[PDB]
Amino acid sequence: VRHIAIPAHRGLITDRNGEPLAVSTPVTTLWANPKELMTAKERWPQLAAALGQDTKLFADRIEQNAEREFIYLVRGLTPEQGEGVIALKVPGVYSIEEFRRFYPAGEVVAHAVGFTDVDDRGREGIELAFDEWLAGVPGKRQVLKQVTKNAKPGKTLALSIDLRLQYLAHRELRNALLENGAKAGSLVIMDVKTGEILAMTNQPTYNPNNRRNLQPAAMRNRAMIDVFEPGSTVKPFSMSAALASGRWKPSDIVDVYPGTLQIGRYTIRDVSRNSRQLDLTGILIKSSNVGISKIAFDIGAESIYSVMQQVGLGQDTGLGFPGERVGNLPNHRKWPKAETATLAYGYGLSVTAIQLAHAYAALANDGKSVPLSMTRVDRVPDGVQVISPEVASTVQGMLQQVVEAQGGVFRAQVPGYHAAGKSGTARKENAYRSLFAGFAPATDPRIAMVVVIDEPGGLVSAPVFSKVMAGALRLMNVPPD
Repeated sequence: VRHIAIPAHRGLITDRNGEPLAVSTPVTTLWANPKELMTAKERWPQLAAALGQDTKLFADRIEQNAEREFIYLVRGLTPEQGEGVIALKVPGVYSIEEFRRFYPAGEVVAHAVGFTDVDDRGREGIELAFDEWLAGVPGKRQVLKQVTKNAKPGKTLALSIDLRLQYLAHRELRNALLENGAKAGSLVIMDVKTGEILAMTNQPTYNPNNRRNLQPAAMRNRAMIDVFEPGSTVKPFSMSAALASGRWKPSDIVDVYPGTLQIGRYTIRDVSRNSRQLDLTGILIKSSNVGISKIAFDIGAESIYSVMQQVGLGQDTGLGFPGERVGNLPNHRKWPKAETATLAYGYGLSVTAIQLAHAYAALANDGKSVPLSMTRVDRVPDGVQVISPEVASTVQGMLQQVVEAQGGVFRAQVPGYHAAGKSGTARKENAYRSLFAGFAPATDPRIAMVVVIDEPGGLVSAPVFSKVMAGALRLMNVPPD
């Protein structure tokens, strides 16, 4: 008396609307006891041909494994072509009825969903992260040579992803990469109220249904793994600290002439050096490093560091995904002028696109952080007031200006709505990405979005934000403001 395991039916993964994303398909896997196959050697050429395997290679295998009384032959034939071997009716041949995964949306949602190994086990994305929920429990059968235990099936998992926004994201980031001859990219879309990831796309992608001759670059979940210095896209957090210090208001002026600022041996340089007096909105529109450095010297790094930590920058996302990088929000006891400045204009830390989008979500959600979710959120968690509604509101208005105002990013305007956001030029020898981070509608935000384009500056990312946001808001029947 022995025991064979009854494979469990892996739980169905859907998008937030119940569109199937990963499905357990019936297949049949064929084993054999050589000892018994040794008695029908005249059948081998027919068996081999019907397993695709070559005649002499096939007979080599069985002959050497003659001593053994178990080996697989082939895993994962269709049940229909699989019966075609049992239709040969050959002694020594018995069949296991297995499942394997189909991914109906294929490459569109490859990274978010991931895929299973040969054993039907999670290897990437959600498939790994929710392996235990999805796998269920093998059953157990006594083989003589009854059923000890029923197999319990994995449970259905409804992702936060909206496949319509995913299709849109995937298409538009694809277009943009070829339009800009760029190597790679990420686009994250978040529900600012619920912390739901509505879309996550990386280029290059792959077909999880056909992982033959798969490049490791294609498999990289960039949105969750690539870390970079966010540059100007974290200046709104530096400004949130400035406006919470009690020492700054939006109409305050900073003199950024002559576009450089000596701090001892170090020289802070602005990307454009055609300014003297700028208001706090101007500092953002111009992305003046001198502007934001001077404010930071006045309020202290501690206050900036604290806002940045509270919106999740360089923090664990709690998403439990396989390769997730955390980045680095570095701390000091004493913040010298150099480190204070570089933190404030966003070279003093490294983050993932998902972290940036989460931070933008907090700001867009009138300053309330909500934990990230890759699963459909039915009951919104309370989440944390990390920036005051009033400050959040002011910084929203300032970022709407960055998009609208003359001098501003006109290519990020969303036809129909008022959008808010900030471009930046990231640094991963010095690899450079174009970033755009923002939300809409500006006056009543619903959606936060980050666009990353590797080696296409940040006017590159902006038009993508434009077209993807327009679509996402319409698909969500958000009323034009």
